[PDB]
Amino acid sequence: SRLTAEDINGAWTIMPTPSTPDASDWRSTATVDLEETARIVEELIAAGVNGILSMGTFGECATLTWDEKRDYVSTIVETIRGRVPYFCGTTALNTREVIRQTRELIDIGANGTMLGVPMWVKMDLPTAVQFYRDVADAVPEAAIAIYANPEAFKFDFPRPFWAEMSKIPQVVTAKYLGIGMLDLDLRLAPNIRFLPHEDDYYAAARINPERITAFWSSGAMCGPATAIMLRDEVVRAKSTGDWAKAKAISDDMRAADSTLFPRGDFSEFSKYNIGLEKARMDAAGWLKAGPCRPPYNLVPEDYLAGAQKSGKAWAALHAKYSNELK
Amino acid sequence: SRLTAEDINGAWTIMPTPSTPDASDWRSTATVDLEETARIVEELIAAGVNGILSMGTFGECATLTWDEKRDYVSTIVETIRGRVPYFCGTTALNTREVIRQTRELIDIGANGTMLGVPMWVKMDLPTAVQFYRDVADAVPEAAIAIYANPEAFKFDFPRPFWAEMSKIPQVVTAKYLGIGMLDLDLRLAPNIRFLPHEDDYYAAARINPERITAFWSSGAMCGPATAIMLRDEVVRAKSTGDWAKAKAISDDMRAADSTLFPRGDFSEFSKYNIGLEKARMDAAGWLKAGPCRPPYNLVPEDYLAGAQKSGKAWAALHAKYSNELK
Amino acid sequence: SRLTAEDINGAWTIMPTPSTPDASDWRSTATVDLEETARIVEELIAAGVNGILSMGTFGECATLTWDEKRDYVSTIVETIRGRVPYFCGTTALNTREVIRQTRELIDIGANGTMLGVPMWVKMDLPTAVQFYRDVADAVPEAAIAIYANPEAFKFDFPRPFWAEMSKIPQVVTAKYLGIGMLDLDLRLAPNIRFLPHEDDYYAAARINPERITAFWSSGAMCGPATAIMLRDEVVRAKSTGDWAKAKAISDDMRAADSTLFPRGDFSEFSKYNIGLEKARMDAAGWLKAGPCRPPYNLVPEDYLAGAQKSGKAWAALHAKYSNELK
Amino acid sequence: TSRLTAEDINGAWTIMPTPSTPDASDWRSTATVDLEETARIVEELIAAGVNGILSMGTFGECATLTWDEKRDYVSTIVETIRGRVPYFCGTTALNTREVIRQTRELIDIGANGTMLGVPMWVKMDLPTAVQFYRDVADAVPEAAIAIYANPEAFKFDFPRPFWAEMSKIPQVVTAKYLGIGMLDLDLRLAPNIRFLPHEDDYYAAARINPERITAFWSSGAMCGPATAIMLRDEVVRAKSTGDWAKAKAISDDMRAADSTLFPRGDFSEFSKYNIGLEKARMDAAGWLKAGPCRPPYNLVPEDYLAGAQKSGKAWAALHAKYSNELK
Ligand SMILES: *[C@@H](C[C@@H](O)c1ccccc1O)C(=O)O
Ligand SMILES: *[C@@H](C[C@@H](O)c1ccccc1O)C(=O)O
Ligand SMILES: *[C@@H](C[C@@H](O)c1ccccc1O)C(=O)O
Ligand SMILES: *[C@@H](C[C@@H](O)c1ccccc1O)C(=O)O
Ligand SMILES: O=Cc1ccccc1O
Ligand SMILES: O=Cc1ccccc1O
Ligand SMILES: O=Cc1ccccc1O
Ligand SMILES: O=Cc1ccccc1O
Repeated sequence: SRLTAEDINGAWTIMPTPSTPDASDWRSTATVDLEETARIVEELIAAGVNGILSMGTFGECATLTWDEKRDYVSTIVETIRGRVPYFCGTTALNTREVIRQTRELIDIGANGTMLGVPMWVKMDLPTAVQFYRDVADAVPEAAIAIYANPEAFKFDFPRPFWAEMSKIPQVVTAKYLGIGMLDLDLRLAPNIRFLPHEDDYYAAARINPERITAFWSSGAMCGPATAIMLRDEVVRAKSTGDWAKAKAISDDMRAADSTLFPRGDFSEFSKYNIGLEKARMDAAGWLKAGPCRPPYNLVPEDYLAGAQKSGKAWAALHAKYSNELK
Repeated sequence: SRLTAEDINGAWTIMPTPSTPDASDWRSTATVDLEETARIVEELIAAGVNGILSMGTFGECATLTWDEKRDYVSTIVETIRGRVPYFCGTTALNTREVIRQTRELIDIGANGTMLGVPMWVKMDLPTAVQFYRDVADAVPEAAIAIYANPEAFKFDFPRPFWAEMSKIPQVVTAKYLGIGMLDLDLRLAPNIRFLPHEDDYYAAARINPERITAFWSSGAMCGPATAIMLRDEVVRAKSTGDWAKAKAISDDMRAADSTLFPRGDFSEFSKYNIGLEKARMDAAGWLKAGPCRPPYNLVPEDYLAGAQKSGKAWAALHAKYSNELK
Repeated sequence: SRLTAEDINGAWTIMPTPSTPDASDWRSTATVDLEETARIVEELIAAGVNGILSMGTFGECATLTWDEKRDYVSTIVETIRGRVPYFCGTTALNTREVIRQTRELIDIGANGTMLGVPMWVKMDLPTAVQFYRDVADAVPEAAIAIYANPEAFKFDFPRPFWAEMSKIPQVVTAKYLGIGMLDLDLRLAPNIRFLPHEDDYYAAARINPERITAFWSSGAMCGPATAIMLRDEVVRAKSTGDWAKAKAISDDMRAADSTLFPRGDFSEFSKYNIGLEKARMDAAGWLKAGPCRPPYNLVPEDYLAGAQKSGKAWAALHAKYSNELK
Repeated sequence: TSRLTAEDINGAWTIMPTPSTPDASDWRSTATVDLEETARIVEELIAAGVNGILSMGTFGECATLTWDEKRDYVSTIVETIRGRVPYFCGTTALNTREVIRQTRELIDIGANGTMLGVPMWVKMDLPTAVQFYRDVADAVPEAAIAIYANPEAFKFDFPRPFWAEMSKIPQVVTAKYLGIGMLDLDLRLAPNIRFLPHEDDYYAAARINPERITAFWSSGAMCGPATAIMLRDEVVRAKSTGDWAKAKAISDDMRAADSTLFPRGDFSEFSKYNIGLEKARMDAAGWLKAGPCRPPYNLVPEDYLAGAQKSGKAWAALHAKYSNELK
């Protein structure tokens, strides 16, 4: 009954935490738009998404209050009613707090936690390994998705880390970034379903068609048809050997993303991860992500425009692929 | 009335948060040794310290539970009974949590908060400036000490930031690191008492003897007589023009610190800031800092040994200077 | 007539610059073992290598004198006698010096230059683009291989740079590092043959089997049979669709490389790239790389041991795959 | 002339550019050094009372000059100075043998020393860097050495233990030093070296250690040297009287003049455009003609150039003000 790596296939969409209009103000106390939360979930299920992730960086795990988090997760779990797997996010400044939060949110009904590492003090390899072992020991029923983001969490999630995570049965998946070492990490970590970012799924699926069956998406929050079409066409390509349509969709996605990162730079992107993702979603018009909670509520205008252009581009793909789905 | 920069003078000692023997275990609750806490406070006051700071990096602001912090601050306040100023620490992942914590700990009776910036997402200049404005607006009774540590908080606390902080009345001081730009920062920020690290106090006090009248010390947790002697001798040097004795103390301090940083690297020290400072204090034998709360409870044995040697060296200074004091 | 991208296929092996016994001494003036140079070239040709690169970082382009370089290239050119393509390396501190060297080495009979960028001052995108345009304009008959090493050259060779290089006809190939963005770079640069590192060839050829027909090898300097076997088996996998044997070879290569990098870290490897590669080659016993020219003649002993072990592992692969080719 | 000592290095040490002809950005050009402007600059600096001349670091285009250009430039400087003030050439190169070759030649022409960074294609570690400088000093025992301690250019960060090692090499008499955060300690570790802070840090550094910190390096002097001369003179008087206010005010003026030089206030971004920004500043100040940048470093974003030009104008304004205070 605890999720397994084998159960993780297809399109895994990361949803934001919708905010109320006053959410940028430090005086506000209940800034989660719970009805927009429910609406997003039902829409994602209806689109055919395989699983839902949440409460990473752009999902504002860092900036929600604890009451906000419990209300958000409660609404998601009530809406899903067990139809698709759901991961909350419980990254925090220390092990004991992560355990506390993970227990409560799993109890409310999440299947797992998408989890980075404590980042006030930069972790080394043995520290990070111990940290995930501790969480899995404390909350054995929780599945774990490693949130392998070095910009946010400082630690760089190196090859030997993956070898160690593959020994922890609760660690079933990873929100993975660049795929330069995917070939080796798959070999080191046979028990983990590695999720590339949607734009890299095409390449990664070609490297290892047996293992690479799933990906994570934030572009889906601008309209999920694109990600659904990618998933479907890659399944087809694996069967027929004809990768041309999968390549065409993947190239479209890359172009849609081409203006997102300020000056092409993930490090500059990472300073504005929240505002840029939420602005992109706002601009696409598929969902209302809303204002960013403090302190990350200021984004330079030219960067915002890049994100908004990207949101329009993904909306255009959603309309194109909605028709191709029929 | 709220502490002013003018009132910040002399030796400001940063105390750890003493641990019980089980504190490394994620299963433990109530890991603060509150009696050792009280005993340290009384010893610091008896030594003649001007002010007490706490709950920075090595003070485990990151890894204490909220109940632990409340108990710790309560014990400190009851012990001090208003005789020296006291800063708690309330750095957290977002502005609302910082505000919440700061209000409570000030209400218990701390005079101010030693505060870095939220660090899951790296802050830019306008974000950092607005964050400190927000806290000051929200808790106008709290004095603020800027905890200007780029390794921990990613933000690098640049020149223009200091100019902005000088416009916020609550910002009375800074826990400052390298003094390469202290001359300019002093000009940009006339209203802030900049605290160099104890080892840099000699140089900084010669640069600007009118403004640089105070320093921060962790070495005092290995025996405060060194820091007290430095303070007293600098006051004398500023009056006589004879800096020989102040220089010799300051040079002893740098030597005592020479084995602390792994391979002389601040970045490598920063990965083990908690464990190395605590291990040094344990080794010096002036107080019992105790085990590190999870996750930061693993330190390479070579690095520990440098820390221990530094601890013994500072204990030797304390012995030497205790005799010169009386 | 100048090489084209279409003409670049199979195993492209990077040769060191063999040194005399006294080569680590600044007093020495003629440190290239020209007979070992000739021997290595004929052995690489006999093994069936497709082309030869030289005079990158471990090839000691930085530390050879000009007379040494000319003598080295003269010996290579006269040994090859037009049988396989050959690239010299002409990276230098400024455009004029690069041009002067490129003209003379091409005149002697190299087909092209493996070229990084001037690195005293870190280059930006338009500066780097102009640099390569200037070299191609000055020496129109030289093929260029982009040496895309950010550690050495500071510049990071971003996506827009590849789009620009594809417009320069002389730019036919790239010595490329991590393949995270290879899918996109191939799309942005249709006219370049991108050479992944031998360990990444498997994944890269699976990503794009039409475009990725070639790779670069330094492991071949420990015995080229492994690289020739990889090449041949990838050709067969592309035709049959059965990748298992190519995968086995590739996995073997990565295991042989697993001790090369100090602490698994490319940046720490990059500080000792010369001494580590040359020590690895010396240990494998296929060729005599010899001492490193000053200043890069000092390598920590444990790092050396890692490289020697890698050399032994690669030698063992060469003996294994020698038999499978016979 | 016996080799320079640290004790002989005092006052304002000005770093000169390598003046360029109008066609100097074109890779096709040879002889891009304006040798008459070179001579003129030297005589103007001597007339202003500078204590020593440095050259051929980063903005001095050590990386982008040809060898023939360097020889002509150094020959012109040496015949112009005619022994009146000490002079350092620059011989940083990609390897030890090339450094040695260039250093022997330029010393032989008549420079007193070399301002020397480390080979930077491969990032050096501590023992590698120490042996490099030992090798140069062994090879060219009559050259004084100025350590050019620039981590951005040279990758190596010139750590504390390195300075303890350099202090054992008699040839190493000075350092072009950057931020002063560890100056107090470096002085203690390296008793035999005259550390030169940047002109803007001289005030602070001289107050930290007035016995040891008697000299600084200046690129601002290339915009009009009166400011550097006045700073020098006023710090000498401050050390004697204990009244630092006038020295403080000049220093504060200098920092203000520098406030727009670094793109976004960032040393690392300035470092990408070190040549073009320094040379543009000097061109804007109008005291000398630095001229175009040799390839490849001939492209600078417009916004950044503008900050450099504003800085040049501000330093020209300081020169005019302090020229009047000098009488
Ligand atoms: C995960 C998503 C970010 O880490 C990220 C990474 C790469 C491209 C775009 C985005 O948003 C998260 O924010 O939880
Ligand atoms: C402050 C002290 C550290 O940030 C620090 C910095 C430099 C040397 C030693 C120490 O501990 C804190 O941990 O609160
Ligand atoms: C090219 C090869 C190096 O840049 C390098 C990169 C990665 C792994 C191993 C090696 O040698 C050269 O040194 O010319
Ligand atoms: C030395 C001067 C540069 O490295 C530098 C550093 C800081 C401010 C300004 C300048 O020019 C040189 O370029 O030779
Ligand atoms: O570098 C950032 C990044 C983000 C998502 C996927 C691949 C990447 O390289
Ligand atoms: O570089 C680290 C550092 C830490 C505390 C004080 C001064 C310093 O330079
Ligand atoms: O990024 C460094 C690197 C080095 C060798 C091979 C592949 C790589 O990604
Ligand atoms: O960090 C850059 C820098 C440049 C010149 C002088 C002092 C400095 O800190």
